[PDB]
Amino acid sequence: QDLARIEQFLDALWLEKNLAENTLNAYRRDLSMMVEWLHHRGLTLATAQSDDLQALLAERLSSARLLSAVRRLFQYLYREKFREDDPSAHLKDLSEAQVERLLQAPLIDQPLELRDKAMLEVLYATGLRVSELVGLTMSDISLRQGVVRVIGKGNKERLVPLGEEAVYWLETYLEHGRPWLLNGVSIDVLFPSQRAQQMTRQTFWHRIKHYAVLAGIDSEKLSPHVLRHAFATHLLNHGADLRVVQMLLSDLSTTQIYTHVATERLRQLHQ
Repeated sequence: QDLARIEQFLDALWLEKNLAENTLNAYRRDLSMMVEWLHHRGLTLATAQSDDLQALLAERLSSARLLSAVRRLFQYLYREKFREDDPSAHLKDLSEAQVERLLQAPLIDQPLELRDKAMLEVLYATGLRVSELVGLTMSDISLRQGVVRVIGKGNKERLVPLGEEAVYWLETYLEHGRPWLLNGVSIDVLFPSQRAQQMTRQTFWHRIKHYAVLAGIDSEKLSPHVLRHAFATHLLNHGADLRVVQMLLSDLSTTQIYTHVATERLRQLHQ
């Protein structure tokens, strides 16, 4: 479980078009010695303390690079809510109602905003990151299967079920939004800009602030992780399809919540 928690971190690290497979593998390395180390001491990703981390680092020494993987990972589990605190520091801002307003902000008769609605209902259901939503092509989607195909670090391709509501929005967007954004310009991009090009993480986070702002959320203080954790929690506390993933799941982590959700959904799909 903890070693998977490092693959999930590197994955999310690799998502932000950041670092390098080098610096990534230097992190896999450093963190895997670190969980070896910790597990040997009884400890776990969940319980290792700052003192435990201060020891490790002292156990010889590159201390810089090791400190870097440990601080990033430990900022990441804190951001994911995997743990309530960041043990490496020294070495949940959103209401249900604001999540409801934000998703209700986008004016679904303008093609642009119904793109933005569709992308938001995909974010809310699948747990994908903005980064993953933006490069999705017309080839990555199957509404009749109810799934979208996500590329990852490797050419790790997986299928994440969308659920009924996202399929619906995506449907309504393929009819009333996308086509009006393209005006017959062909692009494989599933969610193009209004000038029919690939949009980015940053160009869509602008749209998120504009929806956030209308929902009375502090726009300049919203972060991807508190959004992603507020969606996961709302979805979990409200979603239709995932009846008893609430009765089989506690101190919920973003990625653990969406992992469960994806497992129950793919289960229903293969049935």
